[PDB]
Amino acid sequence: MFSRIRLATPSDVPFIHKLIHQMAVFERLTHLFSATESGLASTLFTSRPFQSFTVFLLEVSRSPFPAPSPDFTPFFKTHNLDLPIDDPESYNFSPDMLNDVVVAGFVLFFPNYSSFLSKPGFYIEDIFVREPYRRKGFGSMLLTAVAKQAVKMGYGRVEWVVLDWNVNAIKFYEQMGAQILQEWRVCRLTGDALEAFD
Amino acid sequence: GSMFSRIRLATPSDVPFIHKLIHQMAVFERLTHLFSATESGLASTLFTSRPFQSFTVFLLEVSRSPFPATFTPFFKTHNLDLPIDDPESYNFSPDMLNDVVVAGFVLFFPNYSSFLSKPGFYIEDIFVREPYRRKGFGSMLLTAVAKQAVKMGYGRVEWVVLDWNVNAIKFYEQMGAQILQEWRVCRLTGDALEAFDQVNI
Repeated sequence: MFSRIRLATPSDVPFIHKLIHQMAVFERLTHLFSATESGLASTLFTSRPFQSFTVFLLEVSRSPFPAPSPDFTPFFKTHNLDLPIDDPESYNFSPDMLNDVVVAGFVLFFPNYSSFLSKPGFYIEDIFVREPYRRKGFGSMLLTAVAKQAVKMGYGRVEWVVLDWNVNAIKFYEQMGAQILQEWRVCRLTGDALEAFD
Repeated sequence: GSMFSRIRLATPSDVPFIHKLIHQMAVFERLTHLFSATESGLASTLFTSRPFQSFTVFLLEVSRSPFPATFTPFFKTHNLDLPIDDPESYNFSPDMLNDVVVAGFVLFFPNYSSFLSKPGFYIEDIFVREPYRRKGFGSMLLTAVAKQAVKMGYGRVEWVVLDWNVNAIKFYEQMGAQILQEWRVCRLTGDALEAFDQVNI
């Protein structure tokens, strides 16, 4: 199985929306899933890669790949597996049924900033791999792509959050040399509280 | 004789003042050993997008004379009559023709949820120089970001707080912020980040 990581464009909006759908189902967040295709598409038309909302898509194919910003070329990795992958929804994630290319995952990230370094960084909002393609290295590949891109661009940090009880995730992040800056707490002003500011 | 104040967008000419403000913040926080910010770094990173599309700075400025109309909220400041002891005012004056002094800043940028239709803002820093504190300026800076979010149809404003800073937590709760207690910040930096460049993808 061949794999490639590439920047999403507006034509990828349906796949990204379906990936977020699956993610919301898995994470039990469907009640707050209000993002729309047209909202996503607007953002993808509006956003300069790496300077705003950015998506990398992971695609897989049984045949090799051909090989949207000055600062990027696609990442690649071949795999091996004569295990059948049962993916009956593959058609819903395929930009090309002639060549059997299937979207298997994504990462959504955007720039943050270290005032102390005067350097941008990246914050990873989400990494999602569809269930049939898990435990094959793809999620790690998506994280790697963001890290590599940061280094390429001279960015200072890559950050994200973890659930304080998710010991498996914590250990994984620590193993790759991430630090858990465990005293900070996220604060959020939304809804009527936010609207009160006028 | 009241002090007048305004909040305005930083432009490239403000780079020296932003540098000095971050430096003072590092001094106040006793983290000067971690400060390696440069003017050229600020200049080349802060102004690559239009305001509000990426990194955005609002500056707080004060004057003993009024500001002509050209992001200052509803002007709810106090202690404006008090003498200012500001020996560094010369270092924070954008124009020696006038008596305008830069007194603080907020640095923020868009964030995004996968699930929710609207973007938000994340606030990286709010700092008011010591001589100008307890006049409402810091609250005004936070207010300016919140009102900008409402104006642009953004759904949330976020930041972090230290878990032991009960006074700050109570202040945020008083304005209706929630503390999302389950999350921990993870950070890949330095050699651990650089190590990823060796991965052949």
